[PDB]
Amino acid sequence: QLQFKDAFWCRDFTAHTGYEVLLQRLLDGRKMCKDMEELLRQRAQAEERYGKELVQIARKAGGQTEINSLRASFDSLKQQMENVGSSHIQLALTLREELRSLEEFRERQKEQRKKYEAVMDRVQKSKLSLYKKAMESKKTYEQKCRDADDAEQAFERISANGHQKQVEKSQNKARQCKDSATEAERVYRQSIAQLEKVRAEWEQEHRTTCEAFQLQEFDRLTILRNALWVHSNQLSMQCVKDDELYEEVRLTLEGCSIDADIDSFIQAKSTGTEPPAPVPYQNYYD
Amino acid sequence: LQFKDAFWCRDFTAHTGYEVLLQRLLDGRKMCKDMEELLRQRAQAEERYGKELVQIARKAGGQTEINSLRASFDSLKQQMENVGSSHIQLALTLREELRSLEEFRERQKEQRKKYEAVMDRVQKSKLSLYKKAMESKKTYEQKCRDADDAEQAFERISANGHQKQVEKSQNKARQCKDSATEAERVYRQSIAQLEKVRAEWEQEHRTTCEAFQLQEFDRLTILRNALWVHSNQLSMQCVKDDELYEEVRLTLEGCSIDADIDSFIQAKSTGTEPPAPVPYQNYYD
Repeated sequence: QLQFKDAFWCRDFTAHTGYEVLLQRLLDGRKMCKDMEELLRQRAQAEERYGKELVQIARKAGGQTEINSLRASFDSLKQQMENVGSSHIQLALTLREELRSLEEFRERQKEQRKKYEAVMDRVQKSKLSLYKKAMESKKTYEQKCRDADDAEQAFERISANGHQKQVEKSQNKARQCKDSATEAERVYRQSIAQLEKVRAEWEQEHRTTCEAFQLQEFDRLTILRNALWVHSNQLSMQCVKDDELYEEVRLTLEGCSIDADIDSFIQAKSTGTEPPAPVPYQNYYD
Repeated sequence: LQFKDAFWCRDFTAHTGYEVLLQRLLDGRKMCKDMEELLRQRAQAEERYGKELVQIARKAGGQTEINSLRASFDSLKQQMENVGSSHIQLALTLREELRSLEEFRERQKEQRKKYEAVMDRVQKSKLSLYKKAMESKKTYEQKCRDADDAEQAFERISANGHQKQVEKSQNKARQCKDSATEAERVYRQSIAQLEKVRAEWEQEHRTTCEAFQLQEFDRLTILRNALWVHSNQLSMQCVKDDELYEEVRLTLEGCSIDADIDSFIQAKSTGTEPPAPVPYQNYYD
């Protein structure tokens, strides 16, 4: 039980603080989406540099002087290092795609937000404009009523024993002043009528904008929460990929027998199984 | 299946068996260096990677967010630094393994040089006395040929030659036979001196082979173990990071979209009633 429409009004007729607070929340939401975008961007750059560095270490690493099992195990470690480095380079492209998804979502909400801003700014400007005119008409109407009352009181004063020419002067003046009070009343009634029509338009627009702004925040909170859940899974998935790649190094080490490598080197590089015969004395005549 | 019984040479002057084994130790030393450089470069990569993760976490924003989504974002920032700090610790772990192999490699070089000096000394003496024995054989056989030419010259003229000439050639043949006998003793002694050194070389060669085989058994064991430990430490880093990333998902489970919307409304609400319309006010009422 909480809605933007029912909870962002203002008793002050000339105040639009409710709309301003909601519009500020959207601006704060836009900044939050940018901060999520920048974190993915920098993280992708960290993954790319890290992935490329792992690949370079694997390619340029040595081990050519080793043979048999230990050579295969070392070549297996180099091979899996390149696989991890390439996988982290692939992760950088994945994060940059998530960055592009939020990037176009942020601009899509800005386009729809600007449309509501133009409507509200127009109707609020007109509401305050006609309210100012109605108060100016109200002041004139109340001044004309005072003029009409004082003009009639002046006529009744001199109508008692005043001269006929003087009495007729105040009577025609009071009639002219009383008509001006009627005309000022019609203009004041018209100003109130014009203000009422715009006020009902503003209240309908404000309720419409509140429902729309709440939908924009519900969508933004949902997609940002989803972005964090997907980002955490993609990073956790990278740990599982790497652990499986490092498992291939351990699988190669399982077939690494120290005694087998020693026997393999002996059989391949053996020179002789018999020591040289001693040099004996040779008689020249026998 | 032993180094001693399988690295001899029928050629008396050949020590190829020892040279092949020493070449294998040099190839093993280079392999240990290559394992050292792989750990060094990997440690440098982990440190650079870890430090960058920390910097991204510290400098990341999100200050405009509130309630659950802010806490979830702060959880990712906090765990990113935890992962980055853990990778810096991994670099120090790999550098200690690098230092462990480095001191094993230098301890084997010191012991190898000691066996190299012993074998080089006895092999140099073995070839030296063999050369002297062959030089003595050449002189002994040359003195025998001189004795043969001295006896044939006497026997040629001993038939009908003059008494003075026959007695002259007889004394020459007697002196040539004496030189062959004296040269024979020098040749016999050279063979005797060479034989004692040869038996010493055979005992040294067998001892050095067992030592070189023990050095290879130690090197293969520590290098195979180093690969096994290195793979486990990298796999341990994947498990640590997954546990740190698990804290981000645990924070997201308590992230309710409706709760954050309600929290903003309760905190920033301005009014529940729209403003009353402006009515016509009669000056006389």
